[PDB]
Amino acid sequence: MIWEQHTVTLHRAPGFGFGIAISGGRDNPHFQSGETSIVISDVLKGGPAEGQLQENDRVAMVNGVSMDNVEHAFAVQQLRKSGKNAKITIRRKK
Repeated sequence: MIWEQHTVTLHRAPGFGFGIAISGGRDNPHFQSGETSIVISDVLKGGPAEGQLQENDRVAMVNGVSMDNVEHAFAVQQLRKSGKNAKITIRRKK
């Protein structure tokens, strides 16, 4: 089995944010298995991330900051604090 890794720079659209929601984290595992990966849980239809990220995608980094085994509030924190641009590294189970 194989994962696929690439980076995207999401361009903020005021009123819409970066157009993604995330679940997962040290304290809020998305997975039955107990895996703590921060997970792309939704992409706003036609939003800043449409056609670039997908649901159940896994987040490794946000703005050069590793999302390895972090608390959920910490990942959100990194998105919120971005500028006009949020660089996001992902891993896809495809």
